[PDB]
Amino acid sequence: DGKFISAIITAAGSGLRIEVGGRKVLEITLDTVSRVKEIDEIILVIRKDDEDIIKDILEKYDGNIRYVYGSTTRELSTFEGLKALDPQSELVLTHDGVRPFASEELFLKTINALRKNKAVITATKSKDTVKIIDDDMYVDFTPNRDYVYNIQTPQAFDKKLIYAMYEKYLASEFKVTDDSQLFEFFDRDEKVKVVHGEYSNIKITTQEDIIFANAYLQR
Amino acid sequence: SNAMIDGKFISAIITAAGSGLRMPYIEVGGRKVLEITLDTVSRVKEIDEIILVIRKDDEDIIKDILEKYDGNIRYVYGSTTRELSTFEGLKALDPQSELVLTHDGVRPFASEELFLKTINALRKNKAVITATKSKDTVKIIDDDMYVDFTPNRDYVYNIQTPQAFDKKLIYAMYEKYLASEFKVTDDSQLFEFFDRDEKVKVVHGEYSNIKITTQEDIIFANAYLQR
Ligand SMILES: [Cl-]
Ligand code: NA
Repeated sequence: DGKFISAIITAAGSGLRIEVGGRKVLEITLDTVSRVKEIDEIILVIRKDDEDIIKDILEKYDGNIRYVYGSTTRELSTFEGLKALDPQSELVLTHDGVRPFASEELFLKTINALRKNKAVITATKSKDTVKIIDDDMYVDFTPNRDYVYNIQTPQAFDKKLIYAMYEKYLASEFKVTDDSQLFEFFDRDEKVKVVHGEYSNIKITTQEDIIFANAYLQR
Repeated sequence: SNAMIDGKFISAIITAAGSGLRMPYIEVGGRKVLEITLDTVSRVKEIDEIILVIRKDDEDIIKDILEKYDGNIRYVYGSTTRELSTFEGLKALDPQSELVLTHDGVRPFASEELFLKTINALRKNKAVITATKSKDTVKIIDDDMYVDFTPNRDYVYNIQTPQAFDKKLIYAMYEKYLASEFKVTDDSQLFEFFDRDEKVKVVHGEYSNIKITTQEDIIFANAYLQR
């Protein structure tokens, strides 16, 4: 396709408080995402308190990047990203700012899945055995492990689609696990495609992740 | 044994017959992983005996490790799968054994309290497993790599160990398993394969109770210990 593609990178949770390999975590993420030339614009969703750090980080980069303030939930912040998208935007990729190890290949794979799908997510087969349990803390059943996947990021969507879904989401009293669950809640015929992710594509939040992350770079 | 559980004799089977003690020795904080585990289990006085299931190649180092312990602790050789190893452990239990707890030798961080909680659940249940609510969001997907559905997140758990069972029951289930062509994810799934109406009780586990197998896990375990 020749469509305009937007990337929204969220850093509006705990924000920048984090640095691994002598680089702020968001910068590593930013580095990787800025090399994906298929992506026409990058929108950072940030905490207002980190505005100065962010402005500074963005000086290092040329090309189409800008930021907007996040909000009080994950979904409210994403929607702030969505409203900020270029009017030309036809496809949107989303990615956690605190997942710095997503390879360029993974962003590319997520994007290429948009050729024939309107919704795409990344996920990996769970290495830990899952059980579904009941409300009395007894096992209900053990799902087939070959079909149990843990989601990560990036995700990507037809921009008009997910925007309309987000608008319906905010008019509702529904709670969702992630954006792709919206296609279930709002009875969609649109199938959500899964792209195999990377086991090294971890979230870096705790103090130990940082240590682990410093070691991973060294290997 | 435990007074609240009819004074029934309790056995523990610790499996260390995977890659076993070596991977280069599996060490964390300056101590062999199996030693940290065995240290914890041997402090649980409710457990009447401890059976280690080992690789034959690790026997000499196993003996050296076991000298430090006074208790009713011994070892048998394991086999070629987790399950066949567990069965060697089950065959070696004291004739008086009425309850059996199993635990992975490479899960060194399970607290003593977690073992006690697992044992106390045997008071009213014949099967007990430890598990933790999944912090990562799970999807069930299909053969064409599309999302089938997102399970209700409050009911999605990742299992760990210990697990524990009525001894005759788990032994009988094991004989059925051996005579079958089923493959199980863990021992408690035996209850589903053989149509048991005895329910498997879930005890909240510990997020810190990780398995140590890869070089990554060791890095992670050390960062946890230095925290
Ligand atoms: Cl479905
Ligand atoms: Na049930």
